[PDB]
Amino acid sequence: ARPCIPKSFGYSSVVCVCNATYCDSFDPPTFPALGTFSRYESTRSGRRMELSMGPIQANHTGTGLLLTLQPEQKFQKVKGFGGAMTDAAALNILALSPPAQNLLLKSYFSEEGIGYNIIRVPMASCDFSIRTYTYADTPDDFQLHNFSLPEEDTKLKIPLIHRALQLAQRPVSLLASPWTSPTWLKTNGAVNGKGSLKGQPGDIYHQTWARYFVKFLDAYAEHKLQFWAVTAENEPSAGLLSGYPFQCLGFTPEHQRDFIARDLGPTLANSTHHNVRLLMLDDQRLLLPHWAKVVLTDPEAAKYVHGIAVHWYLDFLAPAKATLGETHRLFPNTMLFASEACVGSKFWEQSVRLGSWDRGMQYSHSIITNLLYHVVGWTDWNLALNPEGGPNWVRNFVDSPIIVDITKDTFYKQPMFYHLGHFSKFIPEGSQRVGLVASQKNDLDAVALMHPDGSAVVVVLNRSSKDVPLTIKDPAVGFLETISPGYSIHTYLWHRQ
Ligand SMILES: *[C@@H]1O[C@H](CO)[C@@H](O[C@@H]2O[C@H](CO)[C@@H](O)[C@H](O)[C@H]2NC(C)=O)[C@H](O)[C@H]1NC(C)=O
Ligand SMILES: *[C@@H]1O[C@H](CO)[C@@H](O)[C@H](O)[C@H]1NC(C)=O
Ligand SMILES: *[C@@H]1[C@H](O)[C@@H](O)[C@H](O)[C@@H](CN[N+]#N)[C@H]1O
Repeated sequence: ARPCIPKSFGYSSVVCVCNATYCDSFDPPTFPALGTFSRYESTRSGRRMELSMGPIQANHTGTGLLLTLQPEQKFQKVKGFGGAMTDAAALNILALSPPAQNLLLKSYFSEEGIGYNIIRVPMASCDFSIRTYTYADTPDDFQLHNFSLPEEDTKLKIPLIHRALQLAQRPVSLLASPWTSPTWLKTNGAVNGKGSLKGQPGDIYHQTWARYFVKFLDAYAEHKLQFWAVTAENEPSAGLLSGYPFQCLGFTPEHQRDFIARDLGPTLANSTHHNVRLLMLDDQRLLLPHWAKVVLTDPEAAKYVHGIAVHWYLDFLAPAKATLGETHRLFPNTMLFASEACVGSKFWEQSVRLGSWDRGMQYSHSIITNLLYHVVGWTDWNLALNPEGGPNWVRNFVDSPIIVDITKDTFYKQPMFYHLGHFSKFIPEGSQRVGLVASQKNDLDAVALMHPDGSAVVVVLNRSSKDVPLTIKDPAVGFLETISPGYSIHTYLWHRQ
């Protein structure tokens, strides 16, 4: 293990400072002996995923908070956790010296870090790019004879994805999302603003756009990268808005439905990439369940849709049950997956707030709410940004768990990094959420899961200032007596036999 080198930037908590020769890292994962539990703790006061162990007690008495495991109450199985390899993320990472690059990638993807097993890949340019480009900018190239990956893919994104996959012990899943089509496929002839595909589903514009997906997957496959899934479009609602400032492609739910049924579904199904999953929506959960009903009550569309991708704007609030809950109830066999989450969105908020414990708590609160409402995965936005929260060609700056200081050959691991880690490191793919009931009203957020091997994991977040004594009951083993300190997050792990 190497501990956090803490640094204050004058906000509520510290960042952990990493450079070419030093980064905080875990010892190789270990199992707690039966009758004992493992605790990982992070606190505003400065603890960063610190490991301790205690006994599981056969007996318990008290009037104190009891969380009871309900291991026979089984919910969703987990796909995984990770973040986005944007042009901005890749340019920042590759601006560090090679040894520093390796420590940053190890922080995210290694068992010595937090075990990310998802990477979201933009299909060409987004706002977290330093120029606008698509893979097919030659006007009216319906055959896509001038389709090609620029340097952003071949020199920045692809080599970093190879290196991330080399460092991971878990199999990593790639998720691809487009922001814009070529401008000659669009009613407005521009990468941004209000505009959809020209013509009607089934026509040459719609078929060229579907074939563009296959050309993307073919080009990544020539670089020995295979995708788990694609989304039908990043934030299709954005391209319906007049003056939308960055790359978008407008679809109504009806247009997405007919595009999937007539073009994208059949085209992927007839390709060598037929095993790639398609996720619909990839947008705000306020659009649910209406968007899911429009698309999935048409069997010609539904037979191609594996899942519903959702976006979180953490600065803002929204109701989970009415959106994620009702959607699961209508379409229980169509997985919900959180594909994008960001903080620092509002006009009056600093883009990057180095050492913000509040933004850490926003991430962990959001992941717990998602896991409590059937969501199988949770994908951060940019893996790394600069201290301004860029680069970003429209100055749409936001925060990132890792901030790169190129002038210092340094990177800072924010509280958000550790809040994400409390989930990503300890909830492997195939983990199943199970029931967890409180004996009394309490200020804590918690969720329980069982690993594929039958072991238990519980995450407990305390967003209050008050220490909360509590016991976790598992009927198979006994009682974990513990305390949730104010402004803390804990992960608890134990074997059940
Ligand atoms: C990278 O960070 C490490 C850890 O903070 C720095 O190593 C420390 O260097 C100082 C000053 O030389 C010593 O007082 C400490 O004993 C070192 N700590 C450890 C844990 O080794 C290192 O100097 C930094 N590298 C650069 C180029 O700034
Ligand atoms: C399209 O690609 C071909 C073959 O690489 C090339 O000769 C041609 O000039 C390209 N056209 C444009 C407009 O780039
Ligand atoms: C999600 C969106 O797809 C992405 O382009 C954007 O940068 C973030 C944060 N800011 N904004 N707008 C999300 O919207």
